[PDB]
Amino acid sequence: GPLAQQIKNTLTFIGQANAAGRMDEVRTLQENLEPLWEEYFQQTEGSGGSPLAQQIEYGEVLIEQARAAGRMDEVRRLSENTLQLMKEYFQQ
Repeated sequence: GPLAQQIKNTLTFIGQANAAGRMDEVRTLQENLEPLWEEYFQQTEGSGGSPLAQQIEYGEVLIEQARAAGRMDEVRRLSENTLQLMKEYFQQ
């Protein structure tokens, strides 16, 4: 419950930062969202998790691999897609 609420709040803050033209904050919010989702995924979904949860989880892995390679344009594209899936998962 509390962890889901923190993820939902983070999605709201990303929306607000985006609407304010504050993409420097969207970068930070996306980075802090990843470990919250990771914890949520490993505790409530995991290997037996729903296909949507697995798609979001692997999407975050692809984002992190793109970030490690410096492909921040790919981070942004993948982040936009994975955020839409998270909004479906959390009904946000």
